[PDB]
Amino acid sequence: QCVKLNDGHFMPVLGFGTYAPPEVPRSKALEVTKLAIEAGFRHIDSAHLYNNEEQVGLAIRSKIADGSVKREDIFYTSKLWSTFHRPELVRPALENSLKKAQLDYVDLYLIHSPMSLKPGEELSPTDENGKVIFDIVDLCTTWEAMEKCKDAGLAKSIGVSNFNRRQLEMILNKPGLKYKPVCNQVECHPYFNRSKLLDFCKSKDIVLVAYSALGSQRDKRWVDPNSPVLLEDPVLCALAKKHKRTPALIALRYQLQRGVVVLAKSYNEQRIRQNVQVFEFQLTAEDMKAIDGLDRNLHYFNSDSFASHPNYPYS
Ligand SMILES: NC(=O)c1ccc[n+]([C@@H]2O[C@H](COP(=O)([O-])OP(=O)(O)OC[C@H]3O[C@@H](n4cnc5c(N)ncnc54)[C@H](OP(=O)(O)O)[C@@H]3O)[C@@H](O)[C@H]2O)c1
Repeated sequence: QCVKLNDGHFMPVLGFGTYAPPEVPRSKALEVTKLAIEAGFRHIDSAHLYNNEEQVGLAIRSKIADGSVKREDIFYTSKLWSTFHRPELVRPALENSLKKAQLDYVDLYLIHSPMSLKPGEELSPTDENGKVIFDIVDLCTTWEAMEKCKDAGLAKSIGVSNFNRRQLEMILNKPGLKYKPVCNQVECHPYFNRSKLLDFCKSKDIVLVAYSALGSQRDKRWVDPNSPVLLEDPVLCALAKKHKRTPALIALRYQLQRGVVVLAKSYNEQRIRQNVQVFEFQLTAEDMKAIDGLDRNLHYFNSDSFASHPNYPYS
């Protein structure tokens, strides 16, 4: 149950989300990534930002060792963090990811974000007044360094995340482009369905990958607590009753039937195993139109530090 990418590799259409807030002990990511594999997730999504690549890497290593899977059965994504956009920092960033995970290669490596930040050992570099220090980088050059990581076999596929159409076009129109981004991983759910972006992405044979597909984790520090709760949506709850499923499964299935590859995070065994049931049922053309009408341009993520960034994608 894969999609063929534009470089000929295959990505599983259902992916496991590994991010958990810092208050959750790091042992949890190891433990739940094993459960995710046990349930049948094969695509696993992490990043340098998440401070869990060692644990996720270990879960994978463990499931290979006990004979459940082979390395080739797992699709593992990491991401280049915005402090490492300068071309000379790209390969070392990857190699560090790979060393932490104890993998020889990632299946996919992404530019996490078009919003470049000051290089250093901060994830969040801030100045004397506590303001985030942006950097200015020509992402066409970051991308060239991404291309070299593919050629070096360190990343089987390369793509982007949190890019808008104009940012995508910059890469696509780049002179002497060797590799198109296979995908653009973006916030995508019935309250922000990204239909226009999706259609553009389809027209360039770029896969849209949905994150916060279940309405985000509603982390107080980035998400307005007054924002509507996606899984409480009446239309989604009603379709959950119709189909004898859950509103999560409605949200995930939605994405699969519109040709979006969809991530789902859960650190609960029960919901991890529930989420693979997305494959067991089908929404009707009308159910899909019902969900289409829920769009409200609601992005769960906010930092008005990041709205001022010249590369802020929602411009
Ligand atoms: N590229 C990017 O910038 C970016 C940004 C954000 C996220 N991501 C990736 O996308 C993944 C998913 O996004 P997300 O972290 O925003 O979370 P999400 O997939 O939208 O899930 C949000 C919440 O839904 C709950 N949930 C999961 N399955 C459920 C079910 N069957 N029924 C009811 N509730 C359920 C989970 O809680 P429990 O854990 O309690 O089950 C989870 O905290 C991330 O972990 C990360 O890998 C990427």
